[PDB]
Amino acid sequence: VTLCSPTEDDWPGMFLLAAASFTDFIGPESATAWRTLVPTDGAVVVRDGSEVVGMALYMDLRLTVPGEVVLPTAGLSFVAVAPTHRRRGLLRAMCAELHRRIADSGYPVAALHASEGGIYGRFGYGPATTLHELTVDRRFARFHADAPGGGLGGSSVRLVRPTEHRGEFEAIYERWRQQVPGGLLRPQVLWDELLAEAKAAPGGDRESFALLHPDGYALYRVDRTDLKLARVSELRAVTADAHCALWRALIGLDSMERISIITHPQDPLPHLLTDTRLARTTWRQDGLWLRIMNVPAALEARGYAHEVGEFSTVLEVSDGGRFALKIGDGRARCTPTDAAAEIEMDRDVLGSLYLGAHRASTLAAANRLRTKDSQLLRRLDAAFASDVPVQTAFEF
Amino acid sequence: VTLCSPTEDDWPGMFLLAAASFTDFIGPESATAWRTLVPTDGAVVVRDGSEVVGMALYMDLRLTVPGEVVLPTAGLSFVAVAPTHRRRGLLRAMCAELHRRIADSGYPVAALHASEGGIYGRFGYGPATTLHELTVDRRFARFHADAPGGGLGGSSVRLVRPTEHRGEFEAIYERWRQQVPGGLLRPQVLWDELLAEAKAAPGGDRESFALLHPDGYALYRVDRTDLKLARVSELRAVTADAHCALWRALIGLDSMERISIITHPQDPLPHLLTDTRLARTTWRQDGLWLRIMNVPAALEARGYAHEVGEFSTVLEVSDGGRFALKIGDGRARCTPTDAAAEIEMDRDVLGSLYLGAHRASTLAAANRLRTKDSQLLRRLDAAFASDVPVQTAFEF
Amino acid sequence: VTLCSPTEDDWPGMFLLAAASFTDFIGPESATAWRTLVPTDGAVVVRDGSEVVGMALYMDLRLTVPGEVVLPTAGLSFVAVAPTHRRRGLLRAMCAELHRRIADSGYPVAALHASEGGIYGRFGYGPATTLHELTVDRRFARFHADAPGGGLGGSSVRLVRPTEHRGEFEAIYERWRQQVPGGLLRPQVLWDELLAEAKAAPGGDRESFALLHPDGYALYRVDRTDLKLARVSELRAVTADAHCALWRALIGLDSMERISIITHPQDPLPHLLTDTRLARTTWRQDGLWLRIMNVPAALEARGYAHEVGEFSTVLEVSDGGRFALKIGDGRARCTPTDAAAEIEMDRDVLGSLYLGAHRASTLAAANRLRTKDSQLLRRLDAAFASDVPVQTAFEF
Amino acid sequence: VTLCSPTEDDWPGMFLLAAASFTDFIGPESATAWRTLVPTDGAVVVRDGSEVVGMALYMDLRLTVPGEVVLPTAGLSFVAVAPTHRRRGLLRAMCAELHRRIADSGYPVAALHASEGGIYGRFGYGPATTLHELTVDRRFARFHADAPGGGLGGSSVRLVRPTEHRGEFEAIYERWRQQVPGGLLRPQVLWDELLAEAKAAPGGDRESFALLHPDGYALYRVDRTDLKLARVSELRAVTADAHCALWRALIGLDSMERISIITHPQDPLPHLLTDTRLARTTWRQDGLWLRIMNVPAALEARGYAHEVGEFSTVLEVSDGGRFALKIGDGRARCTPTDAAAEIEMDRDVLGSLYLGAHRASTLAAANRLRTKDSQLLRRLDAAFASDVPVQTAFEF
Ligand SMILES: CC(C)(COP(=O)(O)OP(=O)(O)OC[C@H]1O[C@@H](n2cnc3c(N)ncnc32)[C@H](O)[C@@H]1OP(=O)(O)O)[C@@H](O)C(=O)NCCC(=O)NCCS
Ligand SMILES: CC(C)(COP(=O)(O)OP(=O)(O)OC[C@H]1O[C@@H](n2cnc3c(N)ncnc32)[C@H](O)[C@@H]1OP(=O)(O)O)[C@@H](O)C(=O)NCCC(=O)NCCS
Ligand SMILES: CC(C)(COP(=O)(O)OP(=O)(O)OC[C@H]1O[C@@H](n2cnc3c(N)ncnc32)[C@H](O)[C@@H]1OP(=O)(O)O)[C@@H](O)C(=O)NCCC(=O)NCCS
Ligand SMILES: CC(C)(COP(=O)(O)OP(=O)(O)OC[C@H]1O[C@@H](n2cnc3c(N)ncnc32)[C@H](O)[C@@H]1OP(=O)(O)O)[C@@H](O)C(=O)NCCC(=O)NCCS
Ligand SMILES: Cc1ccc(C(=O)C[n+]2ccn3cccc3c2-c2ccc(F)cc2)cc1
Ligand SMILES: Cc1ccc(C(=O)C[n+]2ccn3cccc3c2-c2ccc(F)cc2)cc1
Ligand SMILES: Cc1ccc(C(=O)C[n+]2ccn3cccc3c2-c2ccc(F)cc2)cc1
Ligand SMILES: Cc1ccc(C(=O)C[n+]2ccn3cccc3c2-c2ccc(F)cc2)cc1
Ligand SMILES: [Cl-]
Ligand SMILES: [Cl-]
Ligand SMILES: [Cl-]
Ligand SMILES: [Cl-]
Repeated sequence: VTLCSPTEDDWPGMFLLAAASFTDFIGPESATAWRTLVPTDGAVVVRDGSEVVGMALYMDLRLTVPGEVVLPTAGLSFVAVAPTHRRRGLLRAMCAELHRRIADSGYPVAALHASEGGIYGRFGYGPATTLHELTVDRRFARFHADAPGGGLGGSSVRLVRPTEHRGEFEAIYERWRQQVPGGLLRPQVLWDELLAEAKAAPGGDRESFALLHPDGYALYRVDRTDLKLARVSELRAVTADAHCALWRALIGLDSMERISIITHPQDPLPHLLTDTRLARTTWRQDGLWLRIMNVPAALEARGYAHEVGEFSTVLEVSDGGRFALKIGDGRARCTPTDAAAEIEMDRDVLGSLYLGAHRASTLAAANRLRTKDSQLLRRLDAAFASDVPVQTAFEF
Repeated sequence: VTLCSPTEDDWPGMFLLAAASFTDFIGPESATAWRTLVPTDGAVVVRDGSEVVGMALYMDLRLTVPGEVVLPTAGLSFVAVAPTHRRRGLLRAMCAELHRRIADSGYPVAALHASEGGIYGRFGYGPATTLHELTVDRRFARFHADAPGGGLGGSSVRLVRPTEHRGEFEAIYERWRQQVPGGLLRPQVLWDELLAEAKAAPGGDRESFALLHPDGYALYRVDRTDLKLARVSELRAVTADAHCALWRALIGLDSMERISIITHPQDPLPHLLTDTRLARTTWRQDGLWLRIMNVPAALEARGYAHEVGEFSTVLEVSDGGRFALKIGDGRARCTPTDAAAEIEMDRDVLGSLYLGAHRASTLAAANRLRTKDSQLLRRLDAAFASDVPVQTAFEF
Repeated sequence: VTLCSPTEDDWPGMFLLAAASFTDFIGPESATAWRTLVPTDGAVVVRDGSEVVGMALYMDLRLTVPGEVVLPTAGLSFVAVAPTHRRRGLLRAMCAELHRRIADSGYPVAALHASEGGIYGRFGYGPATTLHELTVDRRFARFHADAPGGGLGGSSVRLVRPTEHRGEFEAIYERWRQQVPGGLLRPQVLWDELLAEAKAAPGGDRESFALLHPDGYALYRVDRTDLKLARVSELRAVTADAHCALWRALIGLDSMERISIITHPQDPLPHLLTDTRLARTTWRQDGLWLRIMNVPAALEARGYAHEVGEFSTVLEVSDGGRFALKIGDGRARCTPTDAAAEIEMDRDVLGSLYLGAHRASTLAAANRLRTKDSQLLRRLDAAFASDVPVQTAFEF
Repeated sequence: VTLCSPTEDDWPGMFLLAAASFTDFIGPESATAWRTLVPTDGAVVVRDGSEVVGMALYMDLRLTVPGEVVLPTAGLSFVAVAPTHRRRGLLRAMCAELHRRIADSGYPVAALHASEGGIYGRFGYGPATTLHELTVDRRFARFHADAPGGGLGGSSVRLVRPTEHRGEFEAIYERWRQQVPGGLLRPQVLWDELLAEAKAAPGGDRESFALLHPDGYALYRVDRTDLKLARVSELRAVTADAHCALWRALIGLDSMERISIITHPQDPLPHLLTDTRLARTTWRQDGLWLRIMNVPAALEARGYAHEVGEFSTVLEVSDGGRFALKIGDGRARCTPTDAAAEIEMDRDVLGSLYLGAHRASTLAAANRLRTKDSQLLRRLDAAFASDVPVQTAFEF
């Protein structure tokens, strides 16, 4: 049982492992496309000797954090241990090697999407975005008098074929991702992949359509088994007008009973309607998970809320150093110190705070971060909060 | 069709209407208990002439708002229009008369629980607390190393019969309600009612048990049809230790597969476990709705976040006046003015902001509050936020 | 945390624990009836100091084993640990004390019904009877030409009220239990309890009826929610004629679509019909679990199959001694020895073999009993098998 | 309405009938492969005159029976009567002609799989193997300390593509089928067919994977609609080590909640786990049905249990002769006699006894075999039992 970077000859074994480990497996053609995001030395495999019985890798991503700052980010993915080699320390060994390479390469953060919520905390990852499914019974849906885009004229939204307006989607998404915490750059190959999924498949998913506004788009399709359900796979809007107009069009799908979307907890949709309850929350789950690789680089790179007044504290991360943390004027300074700690937390907890999705007060109530000063808790809550609500870009 | 305060002779007709209008109807014995909370002139009825075809009333309540301030509150309830007299203006007439009496009596706010989410906005009520159902599959539940109350000794929690520890529940609840926004005083008659429901009913609900800690309690029962589901009807905890200890005991119910509770969005339970996902959000809905009766009294009575620096603005409520609003040092001053408005919103929107459950930014994104200054939005968001998370006390 | 025999004052605390631990809890009236089967010193409780946080007990039973031999048997029941005191060693301590008392009192075996199948193996109990649910769609059911009781005359079976024929049921059951491995003596109090359950309950179970034959009876009722399903709670027959006649009557319930029964794997019912498939096995589970307390007394008391020729071996029970085992003429001799073992197994495995429900070959294939001689396996299989098929009497 | 052997021109009509009669119909390409197992004169068709309105055939198979003896066996299949020609005596005529040809060709037994359980008894077929579906919730599955293949080193099992290891599967299966009662030789064309089904189908079944051990294999795939269910289509193991190791690998499929398999009643899997209940029996049904064509050849060819001592009896088969049956030293002699019968049974009953899956005692209790000597029943039970448990090879 050796651990090393795969050669070209290892990839068929890796795809075999992948097909057996991941039900949503993408097939070799698209796997080869995603592979273009894996840097040299971004992958590890474990061979039995010999066949491949373990693999893991990371992709080079760009993540937006509060203050519209974009960070290089290592996106862990394609992680798998053969069913024949469980409980043998392979995951711990693969993760440790990848984390070493990630740290040494200069990434301040790593990130992933969790197949199960209980595997990742122990490797320093905390859930940092929250996914909310809303299902709207559109038969009862009426817009509020206050809602935009219901004056007296033409509509700004068009129903179009996705593949014919790639450039407009790209441009809209690029603007979105640069101003929203959780935003990710979507490279060319992933647009290739996205638009390929837009076509109908024999005995599979149905054709996808798009609603296009100058400042937003929605991609959707009818559910394959429930023909009265439309699933919005992606809705991206830069203005409130674009967001309302797109939802006016979606609610105008008179063949459907229900419209569903995976969105975020601060989606304004429910307040667009006269009956807020019509937008039922049918599902709630963690989205992006974050491991802060370098505490001072990550804390200093992020912008903070201007409303809170300047304050200073000392933060210990359990096996990640102790720092003097000074926050004021929306910026932070984070320097080494051996002074007594005022706040302690494990490294994963810091990831959960980092994009503003969880409150320090709430984590304190679970004793996941310790302090003997509630004024400091209030200050951290306020400082780490995000003006623009945190969202989840796309799964990887 | 006349409108007036009911006499003693009207109550049987009112109970008839109630039995036909409300499936969860409580029967005459308990209705007579709840009636002790209705002040003189707190009820209206509409007679056909003659029988009672419409009714509405309010109860005298005490509501805790941020800053641990307790306000007299008119709790609307028992509202019903006969199926034979729909679409005849009865509700609008009954609500207008009750609101007049409520305003003239000196209540700064009114409140209610909504049978449907689309009836109430037009009468000035906005949803102000959010209910979250969590369902935990307790077979996989493991507590985090960091979680309190897992040292090495005895347990502080006891399993007891509710009716034998009334005084300890009362005292714990009283402490809870005074420090939590959304807290309501629970008078003696409602404790009588609560403990009566704790007994098993033939072909109805099962016996209720309690878990009692010096600083908290949980009341629960096995679901009547799903015998592997325990439903926590009420969990009230004053310290984080009490909250964790109670959940350790609940997860020790080894006969059950699932534990469910109606709680709030900031419940720390998910962070107590090693796998946060095990606490599934199975339901989400509006709780308490608020109508601000007197804007300056309500805005001045509430405490505000100290973290935000002093600022001044002008707020127009659509048919509720225009005010110079100055907020600093956690307090607000709110005085009449005819200066140009910087923020406009309908009255229900203000209720939704009032206990800190919804962000002004989010309501702005739906154009439910208008302003041309995003710095002001950030300031309102921060000022109106609640240090202690907002919760829902009990249904009325 | 002390461990001792309960006093009269402890029983209310015990019933409180029971009501919270067991959903099928029987109420204090019937609990007091079952208590008459608990000998002096047959119960233990664990107090916190003080309230009762753990309990366990055994009942004095009489179990029939192959060869129609009746053994004194300690039937463990009413075992519970408070949810507040889990993972504290209470069960292990209560079980050890009860087992000591059981052994010292002279019981050769103990027995129980398992709330969960994974708790009991480690205390020396193995599953020894198998429960099979059959559901017959009686609309298609036709009896084979060969089946008894379809000649040309009157019927021998009568439809009767259970409470009016107690004596005939008692006598039939007594004959049954003495000739069937797994049979248990049913004392007077348990007949009192059984016939009380036969009456309808408001918002509960429906009235029970009986089909009575001189050599058998069936007790049944319509399912409370599925009104096309009749549930046979108990069918006891001494002759094949009685068994067939009772099933002819059950299939004549023309209001029902389905008849279901919890029976055993060798129930001949499927072979009574022209279409064997109509008797669907809808459920399968372990019934009685056995812990052999005294290996030589238990092995010597049981009868063995005459068909296998005399043989001798050496059996080690993992922490239960090593014995020279000689079997011939349907009897066994089992004496101490230090000669090398030919067969090893844990104590629970021996319980699983003891009533003939599991084959030694099958347990060997799972390596739950070790030997390096397959001829010996064949010999054990044959010797331990039961002429009369093993059945499960009643739950306790 | 004539009955005769089909010509080449009849086969399209036969495939038309097949497509309309069998939902699981295999298509013409694979039907032509299975056709290579049909001997000359192994098929009959009924023409209306003219189109084909009835068909039936048999295939040349090799069946293993207790004592590891392999018998030529006529496997009935592809039997169908047009919906337009029901209740016209076609089946009875086709079966009688095929049975004549089968008998005259020298087959001692015929066999089939039943589309419905009530059609076949009257033509002399009795169910002779039992299929058991086990569904394991693998999230709770833990192996017993006693279970093999959990030492401290590498794994002997590999995850592989089925099509790349055909030869190893063939060799393992060949060993299996020769030592297990119910085993069938699988010719080349059926391996061609099996491996073709291993590939994914568009809007059909998913890709199949294999777990390969030197002495066993498992073939499995994720269920097409329930993506948390893995279905083991075939598991074949020659040693207990191979069987345990394969199940260790299957339970290591961490993406799945449940693993299911169609197996036999003596599968040791449940005893491999600490909680035997985790292996739920979700389905139970008859497998292979047998018609004994020649009673003395079949009874003399089979091996019998050595443990029972020599005995002699007289057996009448209802329309199949009367024989002096002498059994001793694991062999039987079966000769003609006119002496009085001690045991009578229909021919189908004998098929049900023949592979040891049903006990003579059980069939006697249903009066499906008559005798006035219970000692003889015990002797038959013991003699006809199979050392190696009876299994079902593959459907045909
Ligand atoms: C990798 C895998 C299938 C199991 O791997 P493994 O080689 O058996 O794990 P290792 O022995 O290397 O060590 C993993 C540690 O986490 C624990 N662990 C691993 N998988 C687990 C699971 N599914 N549930 C709970 N705990 C788990 C182990 O107990 C071990 O810690 P411990 O020895 O201190 O108890 C499993 O963890 C899995 O489901 N995938 C993990 C996914 C992941 O981490 N990242 C990918 C998301 S893109
Ligand atoms: C009261 C009731 C059953 C219907 O009453 P009604 O006498 O028909 O209503 P009125 O004619 O007095 O006027 C009510 C106004 O709200 C609207 N409205 C009333 N009930 C409605 C409902 N269930 N859904 C949508 N709109 C409704 C009416 O259209 C009317 O406004 P409009 O005439 O401008 O359109 C109904 O509103 C109901 O479900 N209960 C209301 C509950 C409530 O408001 N408070 C109690 C919670 S404790
Ligand atoms: C008794 C009870 C609720 C838990 O008791 P407890 O006091 O936490 O158990 P203890 O700490 O005394 O020790 C029990 C041992 O079995 C294990 N165990 C106990 N309950 C278990 C369960 N529900 N599942 C799996 N393992 C369990 C423990 O891990 C411990 O062994 P370990 O420390 O070596 O791992 C639980 O076992 C239960 O469900 N009832 C047991 C029923 C029984 O044994 N007999 C009654 C049938 S009538
Ligand atoms: C063949 C078929 C569809 C009906 O055939 P048919 O020509 O109507 O039957 P016949 O008239 O030739 O005679 C069949 C006898 O069995 C009975 N029978 C036939 N199909 C039956 C069914 N589905 N259910 C119950 N009884 C049936 C008939 O009543 C008749 O006996 P009877 O006249 O003494 O009552 C039907 O039996 C069927 O489902 N397939 C039979 C499958 C089979 O036997 N072997 C193939 C398994 S690979
Ligand atoms: C080399 C390579 C790298 C990644 C991939 C991908 O296909 C990643 N990817 C993308 C989008 N997705 C949506 C749902 C699931 C995914 C997967 C994925 C796959 C495996 C994981 F562990 C986590 C995520 C394929 C090949
Ligand atoms: C005079 C009088 C006043 C109120 C009542 C009550 O029973 C109020 N109450 C209390 C608790 N609840 C829980 C669920 C539903 C309730 C009801 C209730 C009843 C009617 C409503 F329109 C709204 C709420 C009964 C009588
Ligand atoms: C003192 C006393 C002793 C036993 C009991 C009984 O009621 C036992 N009993 C009987 C029949 N049953 C059918 C289903 C469940 C039962 C229970 C039972 C109760 C608890 C157990 F742990 C196991 C079984 C009640 C009181
Ligand atoms: C000439 C010819 C002979 C047989 C066949 C086959 O396809 C047999 N066969 C094989 C496997 N199977 C699994 C499920 C159902 C089957 C069928 C089958 C088909 C018809 C039956 F009456 C019984 C079985 C096809 C053509
Ligand atoms: Cl970005
Ligand atoms: Cl209050
Ligand atoms: Cl007995
Ligand atoms: Cl064979």
